[PDB]
Amino acid sequence: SKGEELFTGVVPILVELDGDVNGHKFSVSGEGEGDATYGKLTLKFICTTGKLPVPWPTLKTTLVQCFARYPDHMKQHDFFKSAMPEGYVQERTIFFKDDGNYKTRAEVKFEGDTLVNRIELKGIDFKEDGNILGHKLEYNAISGNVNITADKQKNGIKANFKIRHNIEDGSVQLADHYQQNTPIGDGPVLLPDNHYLSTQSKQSKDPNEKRDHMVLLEFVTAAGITL
Repeated sequence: SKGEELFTGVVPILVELDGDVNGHKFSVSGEGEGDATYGKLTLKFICTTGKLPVPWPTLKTTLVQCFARYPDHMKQHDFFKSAMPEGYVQERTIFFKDDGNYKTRAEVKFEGDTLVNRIELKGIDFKEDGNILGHKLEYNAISGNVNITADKQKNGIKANFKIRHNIEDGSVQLADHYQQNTPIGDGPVLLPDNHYLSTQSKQSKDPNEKRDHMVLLEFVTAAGITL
């Protein structure tokens, strides 16, 4: 709400992720820009440790919902920006049906003029030749609706949603997401009415980038409440 003032132009973004999936340890950095007025994210991500051991599409939801476009008429429901600049902690559990799970903790906050997403990710219980560790995705455009509810006792939000990844054998891999966000600071925040974020992206490669990487263009828009 005064936090929303921090987002009125184009903001630089830095992402840092440390991962361990089934003992396969990796790091990912990301840099780019967000333009919340348009719900627009443009980022490039690099694996800084070598080859990425999981598919990039399974990291996309982990790798800054403060850049959503909230319609004017829904501005009282933007928790994410209201927590800024001190920020929020985002935690998720991602269950890959018939396979392992990711558990994540991200701190999302300003460091000067840069919005930082600092993430820890732990994967356990994966099959070594399942769809994730065996890189069997027909990694495809990922879109869908993030269903948000208020969580009063934690002064934050919860959210849930499903991602369906298409697999080379014609099957789909379900990834069921459960999310909680809690402010880092003590200021009041906006506790929203039930709504969703409509999210879509497109993934590409930088033809000159030798390191394992993902370029991402994403649009995020709050919806569900009419007027």
